[PDB]
Amino acid sequence: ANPCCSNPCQNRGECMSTGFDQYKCDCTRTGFYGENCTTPEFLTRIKLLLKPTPNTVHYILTHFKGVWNIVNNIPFLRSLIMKYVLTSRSYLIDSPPTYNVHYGYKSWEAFSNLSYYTRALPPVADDCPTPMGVKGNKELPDSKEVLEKVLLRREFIPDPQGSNMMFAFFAQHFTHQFFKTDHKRGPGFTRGLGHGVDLNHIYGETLDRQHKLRLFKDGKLKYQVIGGEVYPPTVKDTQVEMIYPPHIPENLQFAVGQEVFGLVPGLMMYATIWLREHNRVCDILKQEHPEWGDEQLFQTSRLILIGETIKIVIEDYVQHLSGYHFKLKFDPELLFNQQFQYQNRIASEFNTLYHWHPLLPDTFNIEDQEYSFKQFLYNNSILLEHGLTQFVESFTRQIAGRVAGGRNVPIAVQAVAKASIDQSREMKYQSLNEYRKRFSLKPYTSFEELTGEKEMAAELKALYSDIDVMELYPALLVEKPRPDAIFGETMVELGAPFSLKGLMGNPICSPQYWKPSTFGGEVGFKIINTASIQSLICNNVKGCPFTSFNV
Amino acid sequence: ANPCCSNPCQNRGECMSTGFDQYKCDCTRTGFYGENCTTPEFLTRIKLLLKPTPNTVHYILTHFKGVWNIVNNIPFLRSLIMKYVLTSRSYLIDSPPTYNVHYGYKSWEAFSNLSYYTRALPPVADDCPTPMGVKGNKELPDSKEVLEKVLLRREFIPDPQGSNMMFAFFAQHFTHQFFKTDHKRGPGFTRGLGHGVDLNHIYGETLDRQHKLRLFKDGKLKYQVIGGEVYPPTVKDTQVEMIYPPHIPENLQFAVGQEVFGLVPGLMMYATIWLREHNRVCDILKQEHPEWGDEQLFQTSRLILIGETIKIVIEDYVQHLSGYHFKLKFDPELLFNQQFQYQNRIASEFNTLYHWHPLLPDTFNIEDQEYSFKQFLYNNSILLEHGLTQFVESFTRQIAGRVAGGRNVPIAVQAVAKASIDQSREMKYQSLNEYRKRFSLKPYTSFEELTGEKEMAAELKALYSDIDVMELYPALLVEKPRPDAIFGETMVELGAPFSLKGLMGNPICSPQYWKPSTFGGEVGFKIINTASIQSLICNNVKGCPFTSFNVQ
Ligand code: HEM
Ligand code: HEM
Ligand SMILES: *[C@@H]1O[C@H](CO)[C@@H](O[C@@H]2O[C@H](CO)[C@@H](O[C@@H]3O[C@H](CO)[C@@H](O)[C@H](O)[C@H]3NC(C)=O)[C@H](O)[C@H]2NC(C)=O)[C@H](O)[C@H]1NC(C)=O
Ligand SMILES: *[C@@H]1O[C@H](CO)[C@@H](O[C@@H]2O[C@H](CO)[C@@H](O[C@@H]3O[C@H](CO)[C@@H](O)[C@H](O)[C@H]3NC(C)=O)[C@H](O)[C@H]2NC(C)=O)[C@H](O)[C@H]1NC(C)=O
Ligand SMILES: CCCCCCCCO[C@@H]1O[C@H](CO)[C@@H](O)[C@H](O)[C@H]1O
Ligand SMILES: CCCCCCCCO[C@@H]1O[C@H](CO)[C@@H](O)[C@H](O)[C@H]1O
Ligand SMILES: CCCCCCCCO[C@@H]1O[C@H](CO)[C@@H](O)[C@H](O)[C@H]1O
Ligand SMILES: CSc1ccc2cc([C@H](C)C(=O)O)ccc2c1
Ligand SMILES: CSc1ccc2cc([C@H](C)C(=O)O)ccc2c1
Ligand SMILES: *[C@@H]1O[C@H](CO)[C@@H](O)[C@H](O)[C@H]1NC(C)=O
Ligand SMILES: *[C@@H]1O[C@H](CO)[C@@H](O)[C@H](O)[C@H]1NC(C)=O
Ligand SMILES: *[C@H]1O[C@H](CO)[C@@H](O)[C@H](O)[C@H]1NC(C)=O
Ligand SMILES: *[C@H]1O[C@H](CO)[C@@H](O)[C@H](O)[C@H]1NC(C)=O
Repeated sequence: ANPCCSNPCQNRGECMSTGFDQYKCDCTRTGFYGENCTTPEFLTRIKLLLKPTPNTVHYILTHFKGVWNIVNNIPFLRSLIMKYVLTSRSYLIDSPPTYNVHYGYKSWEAFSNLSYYTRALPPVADDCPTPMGVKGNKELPDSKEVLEKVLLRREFIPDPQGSNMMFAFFAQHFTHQFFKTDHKRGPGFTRGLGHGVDLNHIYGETLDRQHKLRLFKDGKLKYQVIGGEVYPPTVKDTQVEMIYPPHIPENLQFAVGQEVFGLVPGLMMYATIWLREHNRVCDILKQEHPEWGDEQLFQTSRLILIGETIKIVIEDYVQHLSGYHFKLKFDPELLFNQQFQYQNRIASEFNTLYHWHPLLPDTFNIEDQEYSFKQFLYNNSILLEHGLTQFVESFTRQIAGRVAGGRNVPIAVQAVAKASIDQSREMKYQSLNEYRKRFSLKPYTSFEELTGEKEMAAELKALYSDIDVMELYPALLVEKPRPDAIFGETMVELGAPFSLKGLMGNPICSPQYWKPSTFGGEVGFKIINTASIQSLICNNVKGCPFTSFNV
Repeated sequence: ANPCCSNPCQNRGECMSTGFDQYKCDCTRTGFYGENCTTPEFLTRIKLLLKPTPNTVHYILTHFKGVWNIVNNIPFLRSLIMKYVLTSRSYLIDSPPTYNVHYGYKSWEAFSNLSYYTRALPPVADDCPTPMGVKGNKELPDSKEVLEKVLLRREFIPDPQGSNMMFAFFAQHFTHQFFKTDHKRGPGFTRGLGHGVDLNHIYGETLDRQHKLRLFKDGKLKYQVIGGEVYPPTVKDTQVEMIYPPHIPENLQFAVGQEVFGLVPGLMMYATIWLREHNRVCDILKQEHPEWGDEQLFQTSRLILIGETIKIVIEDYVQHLSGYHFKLKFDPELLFNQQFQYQNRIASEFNTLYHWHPLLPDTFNIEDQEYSFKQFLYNNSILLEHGLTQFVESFTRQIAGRVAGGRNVPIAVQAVAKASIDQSREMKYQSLNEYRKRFSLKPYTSFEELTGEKEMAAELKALYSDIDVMELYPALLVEKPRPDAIFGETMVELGAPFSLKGLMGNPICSPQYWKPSTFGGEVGFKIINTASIQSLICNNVKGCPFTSFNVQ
């Protein structure tokens, strides 16, 4: 019944029904005009001819290493390029946010209700004849058939980019502060009301949970010492709620900011490292300010760690992830003369694209042992047995799996990958090509163009029939990757806008926050600006072992 | 004992303790340097020479009417000036917000917790020797004495700008959507978690309250017809909570978005008008969109009424109180090429300054009846007896009181004015002169310079002793007003930045929202851009009576 089902409006245009069978496109500030916002303006047609494709831009950033080495050592040029990447990625994000799972139009409910994930593209209306609008069959192909034919792992495919298990667990740990689906409400709802890098996975979402995790002396968090080593406190000591199977004994029930971090020893590894980092910064600030009380020591330490997180994410995590020869920089001062909104809302599509379960290996290799999924999960004894030092050493060496390229999802995690497909359909996601068009990409003309391959493409041809009906999530995992890279085009071009906006949109990056006094003076400001994944491990892990995000 | 108690850092520099008896001033991006951020930069010194005083700017804006009449008719010049008044005012507001009642330093708790009012200036630390820091006596002057000497009304002092009761009640109605103090928690806490113009005073703060007020047909809100006239529904029929005394009959307990709006018929008048406006917009949108369901019709009408509100507040309400000959403009497009943050947090000081109880007359005059406070309060039968038409006609004629100039607070609300002094002390407010410096104003050197008069000044000097110890709230009500104006310098120079930032910081003013599609097309978009206080009354009140924010 809805005439906007076909998604007729192009180039960020907005559809609105003007009757039972009539529609109108709003072409305001698109650079286009006409019935479908397709006829380009004079300034736009010049920009389209001069605009290089993402593949060409990726090529320049991954080649000419000698030139980039000179570029990285000229401060004003490095700053200018990094300034451009922050602005050009961020304008792709709507801020303040617009749509959500229940609203395909703008409303005060969609803006004001923080329990929703926002949406990059509006949901397909309930009264549309097909799930994708008008194209394809009345039903999408069975999710289990899609899972088994093109997604599930036959043999382990390693990442050619060299990502290790330190990278995979950092990704899981970091993103689980802002990806916290409220399952009793639905897939499109979140428990992370801060919508970004607030470190609620260390400090808790609520004030009650935070206060239960705090020592209330010297700004520190509660901790226990087992075998001479500092670990998170217990559930018995703190009374915080954690997700644990009934057989886990009281002494192994570790209590951290996020309730699900006891599921994986890899997560509990980073939880321990960051807890140790917080108390370490408290010691530094206590030395600097003996006149400060517990409360200010805690709050200032939290702000420093937020700064540290964004610094590490940009200059180590995303740096390795992009695979660029250009040296990325975390510098809020770059946006001070630029139009930028210091706010963020976590998008549902950002959640979906970040389901990087192909990263997971067949077995988890620590020291001399190889642990299966059943042996590894919920089993924090492994952490106490080997220790943090051995965890860092082992996970730095162990190669993670390739995400794009197809057929690399572990069978032990098949239900989660099936859920990603089923819940995307529940939230009425638009097709892959619609999302590609939304982020300035050319739509795929065939399944062979998507995969860069013949076998999987033919299997997807029989299931979906049409390329304009292909779903976003399965396409991301099967997509043709860049030369010796972990991801394909769509992942980088959707992920970069969401990521950088969520990192720079933090209040600590705003002009009134980005100053030494915010972080307790020059000493706290220095902790942020000199932070790295290596120094995080060196200061908090015994022996100062070597680590990086690649093998 | 805290070294930052004296407030040593000047020009918006930040104080940080570097020991038990040592401090450090962070002069980052202030334009100043030195131990106290007092030594100006080269370009800062130049800017301070060319920068005119607020009094000089006010003069030019309130004089040369023949020149402004030409300026208003030149669209690019009108846009240029309005752009400047938006950007230069908003620059004074920290966004994202910083301090609150419990935090004199920046923290995540202060940023994230929406239950707090934000603070333009940090609170005086709990360990400071005096309430204002280091200056003054151990205790501030008796609040009863301050109230009775310089604040209380002897005889009614009318506003020289001509403000009427339509203005007074609009101010109360409008601001009470974001000024909603959570007295269960304390004076520094709010119930208005939207922190701006969301129209929760019509639609409810919570979703549960909204649905109890909604008809769920044609996007409309529930209503009743009493004597051929549309009024809000009852508490009995809807189960929405309202604050009423136990003696009020069921048929007189009207239920609206804001729980306190049964307090005065003046609030209920505007509640009824806006309720009628929402359902009127619902009929307009149904004509344009027969295919639309109830949910979309309701949500689109809300966004439209939010647009109408900001339009009326800028072009009619703020226009009148400013007293400028320059025609102000509501145009979000003015900020699309400017650095601006589309977010807002309500400041405690903005709440404090907006306590405009001197506006209230001794009696409320409707038709040929003069109602006392005792007769007026919690009495919705007055509204039913006279009707909305007579209410609008009467309130347009009745002069409101002068806010500044001292001694004009109605005795009936003396406890409210005393509470404002007490709660400001409770929230550990910095001095008047500290807030003046914060908003780029020269500090007063005497109480005579503050009042422009000799009697009240001497009364305040006997109480406070020092001008640097004078409190913000009482000073706003006793300040020397501008020529024939309602407010003094401090009220305007604090009020304008808070007000304009709140209005333009609304998401509907952002580029992705500010387009016809958001408001149901060109028809719904026109409703916003043509909205006025006259049109609001004309479309919703029988007989389209003349209305204005000033007396004729
Ligand atoms: C260590 C082994 C892992 C296990 C056992 C695991 C398991 C799970 C499970 C059970 C869910 C809930 C699915 C649902 O909604 O029904 C989930 C969601 C998710 N997974 Fe994993 N996962 C693992 C590693 C990872 C890694 C390395 C990443 C990469 C970032 C990742 C990304 C995500 C994300 C972003 C979600 C959604 C979170 C939310 O919205 O609440 N996972 N995973
Ligand atoms: C119509 C007669 C009025 C009465 C009877 C009245 C009474 C009151 C009372 C009792 C309070 C304290 C609320 C409480 O603590 O329970 C209050 C607060 C306040 N008044 Fe009025 N007032 C009136 C008119 C006005 C007007 C015309 C304005 C101008 C805008 C105004 C501005 C305010 C503001 C901004 C607050 C603070 C609200 C809050 O923090 O929640 N009032 N008033
Ligand atoms: C953000 O949006 C969410 C989705 O609308 C809201 O969550 C919903 O709140 C509703 C109202 O409280 C709940 O309705 C329930 O069912 C009926 C009305 O249909 C009522 O009689 C019940 O009292 C009410 N409560 C329950 C749980 O039975 C919804 O159940 C609830 N959940 C969902 C996913 O729809 C959020 O409230 C909203 N957040 C805010 C702050 O407004
Ligand atoms: C925004 O800040 C508010 C002020 O700090 C918070 O409100 C306070 O939350 C506290 C609970 O986290 C309450 O204090 C008490 O804490 C003890 C812990 O030992 C509990 O047992 C009590 O149940 C609890 N309250 C009671 C009933 O005594 C405060 O009552 C409460 N209010 C004030 C004015 O302090 C908000 O929680 C915070 N908002 C968010 C979202 O974090
Ligand atoms: C080598 C110099 C280029 C700087 C890197 C810019 C980062 C990528 O920039 C991206 O490029 C895409 C293709 O042009 C566009 O679709 C995106 O809008 C843009 O953000
Ligand atoms: C010469 C400027 C006239 C244009 C009207 C601007 C509206 C008032 O602008 C205000 O002026 C004050 C005094 O100059 C400043 O302290 C404020 O920062 C500024 O916002
Ligand atoms: C109409 C007379 C106005 C002058 C009152 C100011 C002088 C202080 O007089 C006070 O007036 C209050 C209000 O009536 C009373 O509650 C106090 O008992 C009284 O002391
Ligand atoms: C969330 S997945 C992802 C993949 C690739 C990314 C690349 C960049 C670089 C810096 C760019 O802007 O091109 C940034 C973030 C990215 C995130
Ligand atoms: C809340 S009290 C108040 C007093 C005076 C105001 C003046 C202006 C004008 C348009 C300006 O910016 O000078 C705007 C808002 C104002 C608010
Ligand atoms: C938990 O870890 C221990 C030691 O690494 C191992 O022996 C045991 O098999 C694990 N438990 C489970 C349930 O597999
Ligand atoms: C309420 O107003 C009516 C006029 O409609 C008046 O007769 C009555 O006395 C008032 N009630 C009170 C309590 O003063
Ligand atoms: C928009 O494009 C053209 C108008 O140029 C028209 O033929 C077409 O039907 C419209 N809609 C769609 C679904 O392409
Ligand atoms: C700050 O100003 C000077 C330093 O130039 C210093 O002597 C003085 O003591 C300070 N003033 C205050 C407010 O203490």
